[PDB]
Amino acid sequence: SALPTPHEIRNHLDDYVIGQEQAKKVLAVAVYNHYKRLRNGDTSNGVELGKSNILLIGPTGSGKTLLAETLARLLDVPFTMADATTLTEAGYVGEDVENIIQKLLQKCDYDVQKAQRGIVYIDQIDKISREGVQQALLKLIEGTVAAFLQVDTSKILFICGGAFAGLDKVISHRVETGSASEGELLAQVEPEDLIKFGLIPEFIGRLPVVATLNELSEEALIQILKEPKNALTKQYQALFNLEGVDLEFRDEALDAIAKKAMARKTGARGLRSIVEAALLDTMYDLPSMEDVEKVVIDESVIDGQSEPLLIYG
Amino acid sequence: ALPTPHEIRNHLDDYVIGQEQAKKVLAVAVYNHYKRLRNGDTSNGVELGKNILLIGPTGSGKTLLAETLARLLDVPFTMADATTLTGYVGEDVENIIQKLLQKCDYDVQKAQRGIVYIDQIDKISRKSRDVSGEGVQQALLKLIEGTVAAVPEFLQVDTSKILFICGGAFAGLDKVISHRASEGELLAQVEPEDLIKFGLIPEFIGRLPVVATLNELSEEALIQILKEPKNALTKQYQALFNLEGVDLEFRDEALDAIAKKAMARKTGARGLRSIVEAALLDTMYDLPSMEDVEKVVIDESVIDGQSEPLLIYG
Amino acid sequence: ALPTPHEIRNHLDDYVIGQEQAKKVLAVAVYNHYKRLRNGDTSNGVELGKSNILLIGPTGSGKTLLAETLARLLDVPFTMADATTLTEAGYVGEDVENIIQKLLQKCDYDVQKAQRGIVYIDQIDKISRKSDNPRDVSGEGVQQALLKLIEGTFLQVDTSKILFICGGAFAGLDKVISHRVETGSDKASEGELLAQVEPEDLIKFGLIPEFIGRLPVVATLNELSEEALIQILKEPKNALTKQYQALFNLEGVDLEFRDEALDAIAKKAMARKTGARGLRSIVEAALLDTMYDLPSMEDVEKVVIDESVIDGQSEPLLIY
Amino acid sequence: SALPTPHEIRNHLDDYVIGQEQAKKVLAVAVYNHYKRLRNGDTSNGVELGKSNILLIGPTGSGKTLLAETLARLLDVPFTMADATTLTEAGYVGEDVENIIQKLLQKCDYDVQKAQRGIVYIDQIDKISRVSGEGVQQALLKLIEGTVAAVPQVDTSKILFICGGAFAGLDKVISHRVETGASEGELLAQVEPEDLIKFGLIPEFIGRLPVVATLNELSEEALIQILKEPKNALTKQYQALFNLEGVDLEFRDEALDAIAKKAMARKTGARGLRSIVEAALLDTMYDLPSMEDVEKVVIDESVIDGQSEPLLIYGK
Amino acid sequence: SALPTPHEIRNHLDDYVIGQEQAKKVLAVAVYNHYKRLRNGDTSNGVELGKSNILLIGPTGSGKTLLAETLARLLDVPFTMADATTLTEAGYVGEDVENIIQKLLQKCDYDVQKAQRGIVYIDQIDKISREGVQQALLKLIEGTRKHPQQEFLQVDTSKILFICGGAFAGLDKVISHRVETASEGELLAQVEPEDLIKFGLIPEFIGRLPVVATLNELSEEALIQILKEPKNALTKQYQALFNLEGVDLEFRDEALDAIAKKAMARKTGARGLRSIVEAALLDTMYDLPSMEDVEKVVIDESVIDGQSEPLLIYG
Amino acid sequence: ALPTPHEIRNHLDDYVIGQEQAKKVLAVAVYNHYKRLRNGDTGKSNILLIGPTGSGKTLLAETLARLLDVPFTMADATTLTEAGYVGEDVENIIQKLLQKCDYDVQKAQRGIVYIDQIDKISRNPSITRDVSGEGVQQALLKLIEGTVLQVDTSKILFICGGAFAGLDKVISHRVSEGELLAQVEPEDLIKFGLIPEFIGRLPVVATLNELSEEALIQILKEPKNALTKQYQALFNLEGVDLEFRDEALDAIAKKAMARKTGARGLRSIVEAALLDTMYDLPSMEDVEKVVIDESVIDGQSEPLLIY
Ligand SMILES: Nc1ncnc2c1ncn2[C@@H]1O[C@H](COP(=O)(O)OP(=O)(O)O)[C@@H](O)[C@H]1O
Ligand SMILES: Nc1ncnc2c1ncn2[C@@H]1O[C@H](COP(=O)(O)OP(=O)(O)O)[C@@H](O)[C@H]1O
Ligand SMILES: Nc1ncnc2c1ncn2[C@@H]1O[C@H](COP(=O)(O)OP(=O)(O)O)[C@@H](O)[C@H]1O
Ligand SMILES: Nc1ncnc2c1ncn2[C@@H]1O[C@H](COP(=O)(O)OP(=O)(O)O)[C@@H](O)[C@H]1O
Ligand SMILES: [Mg+2]
Ligand SMILES: [Mg+2]
Repeated sequence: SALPTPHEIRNHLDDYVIGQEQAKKVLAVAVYNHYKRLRNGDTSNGVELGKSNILLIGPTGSGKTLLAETLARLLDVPFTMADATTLTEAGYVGEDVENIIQKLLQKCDYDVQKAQRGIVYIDQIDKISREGVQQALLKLIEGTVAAFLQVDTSKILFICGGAFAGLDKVISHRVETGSASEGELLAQVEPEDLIKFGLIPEFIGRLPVVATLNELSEEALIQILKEPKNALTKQYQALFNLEGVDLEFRDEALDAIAKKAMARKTGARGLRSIVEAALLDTMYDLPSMEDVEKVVIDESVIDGQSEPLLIYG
Repeated sequence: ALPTPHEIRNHLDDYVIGQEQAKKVLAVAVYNHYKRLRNGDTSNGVELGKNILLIGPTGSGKTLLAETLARLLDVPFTMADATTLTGYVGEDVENIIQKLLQKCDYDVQKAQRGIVYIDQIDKISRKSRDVSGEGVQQALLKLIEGTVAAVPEFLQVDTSKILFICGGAFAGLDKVISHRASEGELLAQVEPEDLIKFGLIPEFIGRLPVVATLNELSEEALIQILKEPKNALTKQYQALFNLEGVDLEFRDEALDAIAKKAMARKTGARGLRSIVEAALLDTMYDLPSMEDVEKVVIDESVIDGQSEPLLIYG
Repeated sequence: ALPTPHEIRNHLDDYVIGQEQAKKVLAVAVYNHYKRLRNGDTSNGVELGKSNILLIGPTGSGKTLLAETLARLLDVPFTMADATTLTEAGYVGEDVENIIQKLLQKCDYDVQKAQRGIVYIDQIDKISRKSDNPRDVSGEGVQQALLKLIEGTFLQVDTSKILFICGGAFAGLDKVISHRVETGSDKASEGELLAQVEPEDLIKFGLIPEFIGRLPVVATLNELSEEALIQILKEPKNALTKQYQALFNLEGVDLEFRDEALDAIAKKAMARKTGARGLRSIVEAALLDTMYDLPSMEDVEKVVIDESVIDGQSEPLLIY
Repeated sequence: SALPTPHEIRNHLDDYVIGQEQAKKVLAVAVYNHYKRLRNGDTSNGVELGKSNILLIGPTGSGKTLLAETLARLLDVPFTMADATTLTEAGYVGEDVENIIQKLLQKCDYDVQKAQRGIVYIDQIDKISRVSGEGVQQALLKLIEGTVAAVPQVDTSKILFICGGAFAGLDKVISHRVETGASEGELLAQVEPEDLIKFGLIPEFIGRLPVVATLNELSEEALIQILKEPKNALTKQYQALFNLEGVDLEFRDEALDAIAKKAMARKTGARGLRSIVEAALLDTMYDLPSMEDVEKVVIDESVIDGQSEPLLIYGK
Repeated sequence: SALPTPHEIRNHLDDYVIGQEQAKKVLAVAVYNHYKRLRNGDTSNGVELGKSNILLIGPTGSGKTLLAETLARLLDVPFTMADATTLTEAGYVGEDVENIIQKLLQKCDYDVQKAQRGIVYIDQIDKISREGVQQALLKLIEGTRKHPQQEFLQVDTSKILFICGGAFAGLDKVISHRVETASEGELLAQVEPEDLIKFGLIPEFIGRLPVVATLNELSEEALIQILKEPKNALTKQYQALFNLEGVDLEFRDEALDAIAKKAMARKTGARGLRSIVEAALLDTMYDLPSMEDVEKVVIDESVIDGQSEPLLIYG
Repeated sequence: ALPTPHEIRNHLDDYVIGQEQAKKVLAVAVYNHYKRLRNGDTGKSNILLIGPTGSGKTLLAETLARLLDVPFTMADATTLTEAGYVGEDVENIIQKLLQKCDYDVQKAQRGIVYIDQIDKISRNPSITRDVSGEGVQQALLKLIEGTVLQVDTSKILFICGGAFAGLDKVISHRVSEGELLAQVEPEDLIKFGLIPEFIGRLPVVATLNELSEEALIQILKEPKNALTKQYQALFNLEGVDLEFRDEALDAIAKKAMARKTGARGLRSIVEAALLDTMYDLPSMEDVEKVVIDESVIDGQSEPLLIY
């Protein structure tokens, strides 16, 4: 079938992820090129090998994991996740690194041809760096056939996410020449700066594409609460719907939740825990009573002193 | 069936004392689960992430809670241990499913409605053998989502519909939370990032959105820990006394007396031994010198320590 | 024929002064341990306690002596190790087994008698990884590495059978127990507190749960009282005073220790918290000058008074 | 004469690597002699014969790694890479180093003999040198020596070892020892084992690396040629990518020159060429599949300034 | 013969070592008692006597090793030295322990009895603490017709006297931490086994070293004294050397002082004395044998400055 | 009679160029040593040679023995490492000294012994079969210290040579390279890895800063793993015979001295002279190649080709 254009890929990412427009443009092109190459074959002349990788650099709860998973759905392609930190410091993990492929081949259902089209996301790669574990990924990225893995890994798409908390410093040290501000600094990121961070030149060489994500602002989280197709509010509204009740979040309440999430520095992943808690009591005794609609205000969220308003019929 | 969360918690009250906030959470999580299973996540134009993570000391009631939930809902229940993790390691995880079918009488549907309790998940992740356990957690994570083939008609069961509860003491988690007696308040502030820092993979945590914490030891739990386990203290001591040709007998009141004292010291299961040892120390010392048929431990011997174990001479 | 705990404690009374509670505990622990071994634990499948012991007491309280004496009384091979040497190494894990080879040496290279052996590890509190007295990664590695020994695994010997006794002073442990046992606003005495000791107290101290779980039997030693030390200076067959008198004897001189001097020595020892181990260094210093110019003089006897010891200012009385 | 001659080997290197003629000549002879020895036999003559290990000294992105990989490909020999810094610090210590032999066996299909022929490239050697780390040099040196047990074995003596390093401080010690009078390429050639001992490498380790090859820093024209000439050249790759769209991508010579200049300012070398090109064509590659034009022309004013977008031409 | 009294022992040490009067008193007693024990026997009058090995604690170049050597010399007893650092970090340390015993037998002529009366000095004991060698040292301290060594092990280490020296740089702080609620020496006098425990020495090891002595840092007046007064003083040695040439070598007091000063700047202690003197006399010793002088005079200008050559007097 | 320090240095000047300072020290050290033996005692003037490889250390030792007409023998610390699987490899060098001496006990005691690569013995062991150099210091020290058919080593003069590559650093830290070595003190050698007991036996310390041509030349041809022999083997696999003219060996040494590189700097010089040749050699077929000094010194002309 036809393959979506980078323009289209980016648009569908806008539906699941708020902001981060620059990173999505990058992913859209990197991904499009990847599959566009795979279809034409390894390469035109046998030279490129048809292997491309992406490196996501952004704060925790910025959307890295979401972006990777979302790309997979849009392209109807097997997706698996792994964590670099669980992997780091183990020898057996080099052997369980193949467990990533034994984890992907489970989700692609041993099709192999589907597995090669698949996408793999490695999280917390910055943590492994202070490198032997990195080699494991390099070997992972590469697969050869002389004519447990039937398909070479070179065809599968690798996306590697990390927070790189110290990287922002090493960037500033190199660009310390004249004659917040985190977003501007990430853009200036170069492979050499990742080397100083502790990533081996070998590993970076195979991660040519570099996308940077900004730290979610207040309004960013608010939009994340409502806009995305599977936004928290939507999810809970559906849950309350099964009870025949209508759940409504006042704008001031959503704002109230975002603020709390920023204070925790948890990012977007800490949004659920906050909402779950605000609606805990209600969801508990709701099945016992019959009301028409429930309204959540900022007072019930931030203070947690006030219970949500109940409207009957 | 499908009792309201209010009804569920009240049923938990009869089995476990205290831990009202945890009960409330389990009630909702379970209710939503089965109410959401019937309807299904599909349709309505929305998808739901949807699993519970029990965090409490040893002998707090976690396991008790899991089993009870299943009994109240007339749903097949199966327990598993993270520290057993029993080359491929793939059958280990599949067994859990198979066992669930055996208990379920081989009904594909009832097995989907089943509940599965995983213990020692905290042990798989260590802060500050290890690899076999963490690899199984990745294999375990792979069995919460997606169907699992029947063991080689082959009408297998989708693993997603099954509810998964994971219990763990998480001794080191207490510290990481405070860095990010009266520990309960710290537990409430627990967040998915604290789990990450503890050693839990992000993908796993994301699969366990619901988190329940316990702030008090469970009396019955300890009582059962004293006699039920194969390595139970009571059995260990009855064995020692048996080499002397003596018959050691614990009165139920004595066992309860032991638990209540352990709870007052917040020592937990580990603090049970020091209490039993102290109760039999004098006896064990002058036992090999005298000749009696059996010896009986009563609550008056434990709590007050005033009375010594009753001797029966023959 | 195994000795009843009554008998084991009685013979410990001959070599060790005080610590009656700890001796009762060791007596039971030991008896049960070998009682289990000799009956081959349990045929088929039954449960049996490891019976490993954790000695907790101040320096020079008798921990080492108790361990050594236990072995002698049971005519069983005995070997000592120090947890400090162990810490910090992967190579020391391979050194940990060295403990076993040494046990085999004293054991005549007999595998079964080695299984009967007793192993005492000193300064276990030192390896504990904690903020107090602040390498951590390495010390823990030993706890875990030595932990494997405790359970039991080209000698071919299995350490399960061998009895483990781990001693430590646990200087900080006293505070952590008080912080827990306290009520409202204290505790009578350290000895009274060490009794209230729980595994969770050892946990906060720095010991890992899996390790403590392998040390079920916990014995606690009291700080030897003035009168104990004093007895240790006189009563034992190789008592310090007896050794120095013998020395002064081959000089033709008679050495006399006044009771006030012996008590003066005990007090010094208690202020230094060194226990009995600190006794000799104290006596030595008090007789140093005397022994130096002794072979040059020609007197009948020398009398040690309190004033010579405590003040260290006056010289011993010389009688001609 | 079934084995490739040094002449033959260098020529093959010229296709993958641009410039560094002097280093290529040394590698060619070092390698040829190494295998020439293996085929006849090790120390067959009464006279003691020492295996020749290579030590590549050159700035980052000079071609060190590439040269090592290319050598193995020409000889149809198993090649594995390791990193001095990755192995510098490990709980397992030198035991790990053996695992690299395991890696050589993986590529090798676990053929003992083929692993012998294998080539091993160690990167960032300059890093371990200051110091218990320098002990790892000993563990790494013992490999060069040989007799390490394999997983079954593998004679590390027969295996060829190439050690690459930037040696940023080396330039100074060379000019210091000689007292000297730029001239970087001239100073590197003057390098001696004693300059490396002063750098921090143990004498026993440098003694096992008899062959020393130095690389000049890339010329302005070197980069330009690297962009165009090599079979795996960037321009060729992007042109191919743009061709899948049916579009013809063309780089103005002024543009290639513009790219090289940027790369030199970064000091990144050839490695930083792709990041520069990627950024220039990023926007165009994003919205290209949405529009239909015959060709795109990349000029220097679109690269350097990044101000103007590429020229779009509609073919008819 | 008769055993030398501690009084005698100390006086003999006074001739080879300057100062450290306190340490010498200690060593004198420890040594006397030790050999007085061997002659009488391990057991005396129904009571077992305690072996009194010695631990020397002093700065580098203070006289620890010399003290050890000198003791052996005045007792006419076999002496061997060993270094704790060579042993550590290896499994073959235990074998090297036997190597030390072998060394003692060599100088001893392989006379087992003479070897058991010998003395062994272990240097840099402080370096071994942050310990398995402490276990090996402990065991060694405790005691346990053929041209070859045959029964080399017929000798047990029980009888041998072990002296352990160390600078213990960190020990000075550990002692201060317990006192709080030359000048360094006053801190070292208060040293207790407990302090050595904290330093890294295992309790079982310190219990085998019941005798502890301390040395003071060497003052400038001390170095000057060392240059002239000992029996084997540097000045005396060179004077004897110049004496073979029929020349009289004279050191002016200001010169001896100049040497000391220079020695203190290098902080080598008495060790760096010889190298300073040899350099000052090198040129002179080189061209001496080819000229006829009555005597040669070394002034401070010749030593410290090195600018002027020694004064040459003709006869 | 006995040669004056003046006479001894003069005889050393004819064998080794430069190193005037070390030659003085050795002269006095040796003179005093034998002057103390003569006329009887009434005792260690042992020497420690610190200099780069190819500096003349070994040559100076030999030369001192010949002018004194005294038995001489060399030993290698590296070889003495193992000290033999059984026994002392050390006692072997006293036997060698006696053989050269015809087994005359006295002449042996007058003898001179040179131990090379002492800096190598100083110290993860990783259960290595090879003996620890730290222990070798002891085995070597047992030798220096007199024993007790029977020979006492106290009377024999010991000279220990070494490069001490790391020593230059240690001395700069304690506070160019030539002037630094002059400031060497026993403390530096202890920090290097030499035990205080060993250093105490080596009171005299001499330093060499420049290389000697004769030594370099010898190192190029004599050793069994000599550069010339290695390259000849290489060219031999090609069926070609490689011949180094003596004038070319001398030309190589000069180059190495001018660059103060030392022995390890020789290979880089030879490699550059033969690079082109080895590069296009496998393409042509000739009987032999001849390297002359004009190939080396000027690099002007290419080596001679015989077909
Ligand atoms: N920009 C965004 N728009 C919509 N949802 C988001 C966004 N960022 C994060 N989320 C939501 O929050 C959760 C955590 O985000 P995540 O992808 O883990 O960020 P990171 O990868 O940086 O940790 C996701 O499950 C996702 O649904
Ligand atoms: N209770 C005791 N009875 C007899 N002797 C003792 C006692 N406590 C200590 N000692 C003496 O002190 C020495 C060391 O005691 P030790 O067992 O090491 O105490 P700890 O183990 O607490 O350090 C012994 O050799 C012994 O003679
Ligand atoms: N001399 C060269 N000629 C052609 N391409 C080069 C050259 N040097 C580097 N490159 C390119 O740059 C990238 C990295 O080069 P690399 O071999 O890693 O140099 P180094 O080893 O010094 O880092 C490669 O992908 C390669 O295509
Ligand atoms: N107090 C002293 N009196 C005389 N000579 C000394 C004294 N201290 C050191 N020396 C001299 O210095 C040299 C080294 O002393 P040594 O005892 O080895 O140092 P350390 O105290 O570190 O063991 C010896 O050769 C000795 O002659
Ligand atoms: Mg140079
Ligand atoms: Mg001296």
